[PDB]
Amino acid sequence: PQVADLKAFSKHIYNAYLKNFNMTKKKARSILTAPFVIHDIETLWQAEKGLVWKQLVNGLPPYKEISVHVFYRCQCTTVETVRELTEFAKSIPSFSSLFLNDQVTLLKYGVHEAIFAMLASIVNKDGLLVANGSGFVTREFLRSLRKPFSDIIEPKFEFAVKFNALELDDSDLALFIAAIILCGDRPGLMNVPRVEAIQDTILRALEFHLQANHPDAQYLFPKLLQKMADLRQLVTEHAQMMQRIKKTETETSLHPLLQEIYKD
Ligand SMILES: Cc1cc(SCc2sc(-c3ccc(C(F)(F)F)cc3)nc2C)ccc1OCC(=O)O
Ligand SMILES: CCCCCCCO[C@@H]1O[C@H](CO)[C@@H](O)[C@H](O)[C@H]1O
Ligand SMILES: CCCCCCCO[C@@H]1O[C@H](CO)[C@@H](O)[C@H](O)[C@H]1O
Repeated sequence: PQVADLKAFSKHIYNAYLKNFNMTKKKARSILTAPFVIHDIETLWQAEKGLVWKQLVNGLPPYKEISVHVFYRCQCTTVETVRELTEFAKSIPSFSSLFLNDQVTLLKYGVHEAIFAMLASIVNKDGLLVANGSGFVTREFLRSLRKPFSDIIEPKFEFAVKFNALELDDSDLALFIAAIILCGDRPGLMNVPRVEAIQDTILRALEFHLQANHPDAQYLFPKLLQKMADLRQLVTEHAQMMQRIKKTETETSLHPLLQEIYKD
């Protein structure tokens, strides 16, 4: 029953993944191998005028400085990805079967881990794609921002480069992300056994998918479990840096949805 049942299960989640995420790793890698390079104030200014963003510039807070503007651009991209992760989750029948409060709990504590995991898809050692792959913001430019804003993004690059060395494709990622969302460990969950059961099914689907898709990649599955653990620490460290900013930079605002996610 299992292997055939789980291949169908995997196929469905892969389809949900393709349906709800505009930028695939496949699409991203092709571009990363002709986007407009953002590497300083002038080119970002030109990008804001030239490129097509999902969130219009006039919708963002009034311009103060480059570091804070980038910080707001990060929030915009995050909120957009959270929107897609929500529809991705809702496109998974077992997820949508959960009570709505549990759905919210899983998304609340899950999306940032998933975002940092998916972030690698549009990242190389030199920078990351923005504006639907129309732009490419350099890693050095992001390093050049003033404290505390420069230190937030660099750890995500470090994780991504190691993560991309595993060479997962979109079919692997769909299951990997699904396993991050449907996680029985989240605080305040109502029906833990049910979520743990779904999570187990996804992980069994993944281990079989990896054997079929990556037959010669030894220890690939336990390595990915470790990355799931690593992502929890990355998010923990991220939340601390975000907290530092709210305290020290009282002038800067936080998007209301993100306020709710960080409410604790
Ligand atoms: C401050 C912060 C940094 C990250 S790191 C990963 C990144 S970096 C980036 C980016 C986009 C656009 C630009 C450009 F285009 F403005 F340069 C630069 C950077 N979007 C993402 C997703 C994630 C989340 C963050 O805050 C929101 C939150 O915690 O919910
Ligand atoms: C099934 C629809 C009706 C659900 C009604 C119960 C809602 O409970 C609330 O769920 C939230 C997590 O989503 C928690 O943050 C709140 O603390 C909790 O009180
Ligand atoms: C839209 C999907 C992602 C939403 C993530 C934001 C979750 O916020 C939480 O919503 C719960 C019910 O409103 C509240 O009980 C919690 O206190 C709050 O922290």
